Amino acid sequence: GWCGDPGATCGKLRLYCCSGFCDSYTKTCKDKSSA
Repeated sequence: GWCGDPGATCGKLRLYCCSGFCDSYTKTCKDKSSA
């Protein structure tokens, strides 16, 4: 079970985000901030 690291393209490519947040503004995997 592999995970996608920050800086990878999310959307049309395989692998999911470790935190569960994919940015559609640049089509990449990003980390979410807690308030």
